[PDB]
Amino acid sequence: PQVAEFVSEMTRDYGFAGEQLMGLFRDVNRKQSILDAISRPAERVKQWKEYRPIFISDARISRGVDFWNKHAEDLARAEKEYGVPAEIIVSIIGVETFFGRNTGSYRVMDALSTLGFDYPPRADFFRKELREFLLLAREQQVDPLSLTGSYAGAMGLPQFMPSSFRAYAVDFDGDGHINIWSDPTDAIGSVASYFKQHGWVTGEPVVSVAEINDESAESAVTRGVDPTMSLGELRARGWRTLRDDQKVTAMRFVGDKGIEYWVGLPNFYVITRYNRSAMYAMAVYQLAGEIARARGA
Ligand SMILES: [Ca+2]
Repeated sequence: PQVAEFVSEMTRDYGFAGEQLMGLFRDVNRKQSILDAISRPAERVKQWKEYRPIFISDARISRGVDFWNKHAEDLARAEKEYGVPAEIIVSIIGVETFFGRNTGSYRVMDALSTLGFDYPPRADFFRKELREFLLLAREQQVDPLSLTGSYAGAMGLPQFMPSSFRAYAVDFDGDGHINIWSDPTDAIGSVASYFKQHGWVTGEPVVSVAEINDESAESAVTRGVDPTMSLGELRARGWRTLRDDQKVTAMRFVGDKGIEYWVGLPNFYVITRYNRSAMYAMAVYQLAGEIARARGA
């Protein structure tokens, strides 16, 4: 019914053959397990002390260094062309999929159709991503049922949503295909492109350890990841850490040895564009640091 509607829209607006599409959707399955996963209540709070070691592990650093050893030239080329550190690219791929170990259990078509048609709270968002998916599959001339992703439709080594693939992904080995699923070279350039296009500033720092004077300084801790003040204003609130005329966020983490205070600079905010969590972005940054250290970068 609404499927027929979506199909009419793809036919009228996007130039798709109605019959070809209906044949496609006959093969698509509704997955109850996806509706359950997206439905889940909030998980128990993890302190930084619990969250960090999920990502900063012997195995994850080892596999990251291995990934870099294997893709060293591609990584140097992406750093040069996009002005984003190699270690940040490697870290994103390590955090998202463990360098291609865990790239999602579903056909993208099943996930996006299940959510687009059968999950009211976010049906519009996923219906849009379904349309973007159909467009990218046509552009790349690949069978739409051949591509995998997470239960929420995120695809390949870097877990790009379909809309991000179309906006930001690149053919980084010049073969005329964009394959972020099994071509690490395209994945590497695609992550670098995403970061440059979300405002990464080449050569600027990302975070700084801080200490505070007084309990009153805790009032400046940022709610969420959007900055509300300059670093100079944050220093006036009693934080000690950099240029003062930049917008920063202020973090208070419960770490392995006690409370840690951190200042997030604009490049930190760029990382949170990938996933809007201060802990996520700190794990990406700290994992990048450890991998770069092991590489001698
Ligand atoms: Ca390619």
